Amino acid sequence: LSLTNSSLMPTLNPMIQQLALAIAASWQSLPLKPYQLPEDLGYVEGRLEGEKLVIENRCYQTPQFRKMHLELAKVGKGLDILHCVMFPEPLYGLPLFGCNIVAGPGGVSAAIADLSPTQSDRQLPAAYQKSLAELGQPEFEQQRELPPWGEIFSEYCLFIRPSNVTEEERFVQRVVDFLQIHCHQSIVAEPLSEAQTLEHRQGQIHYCQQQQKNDKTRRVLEKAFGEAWAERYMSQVLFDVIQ
Ligand SMILES: C=CC1=C(C)/C(=C/c2[nH]c(/C=C3N=C(/C=C4\NC(=O)C(C)=C4C=C)C(C)=C\3CCC(=O)O)c(CCC(=O)O)c2C)NC1=O
Repeated sequence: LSLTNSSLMPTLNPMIQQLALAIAASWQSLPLKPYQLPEDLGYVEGRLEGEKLVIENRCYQTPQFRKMHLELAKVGKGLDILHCVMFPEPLYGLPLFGCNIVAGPGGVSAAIADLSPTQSDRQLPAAYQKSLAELGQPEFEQQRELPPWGEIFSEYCLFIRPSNVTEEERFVQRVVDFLQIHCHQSIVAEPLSEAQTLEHRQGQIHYCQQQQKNDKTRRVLEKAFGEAWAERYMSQVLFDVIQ
């Protein structure tokens, strides 16, 4: 988890480096246990007719978080990617923390982060709404509109092309704030009823089914590994549907 053993870290975009470190720092003192990904995946690389894709995976769990997945990736020399989801244990009804940063030699092209709902009413729990509203509306110059499958994201979702260093840092600090709120709520969360647990499970299943519609992610995987490998990776590794 220190990321000192990461082969990719030294070479990734600096915003991706700071976010990876912030996430790792948020997790470091938790009652972590390993989470074995399919085939006990760690590092993986592939190439077909174009550029190589290299991926590093770290994954944990705690009693509140079913699966805590931090992934770093690079395609050839251009394209750097950070992907992170904290999948909640439905028993506790926490939202889904998620982040995706994509960067090229021209800087960060996409920075996305959210705490996504799992309630059937599509709202975050009241304590989250309150804490998030207190952060205030962050100003970013270059907002990006979510695709239709993006209905899963909350009203606090960030999706921008950072314009400059000030904005990169403002985005990273907002992610730190989201992680601080989320880790705090995890300690105050009580186990829920069977009907509420079920309702939260359904929201997490929906979230994964929608995230699988991301053709931008799927194309990157397909270009290095092929269609069948990409379908397995998106459905079993990135956005597994619980059951
Ligand atoms: C191997 C992993 C992995 C890869 C290969 C990947 C690729 C990837 N995701 C993208 C966008 C995107 N990614 C997301 C969102 C997310 N994606 C997530 O994995 C999570 C957790 C969220 C949100 C919290 C969204 C909303 C877009 C834009 C999709 C579109 O523009 O149609 C893009 C286009 C970036 C851009 O337009 O500037 C690429 C190349 N993302 C990854 O995670």
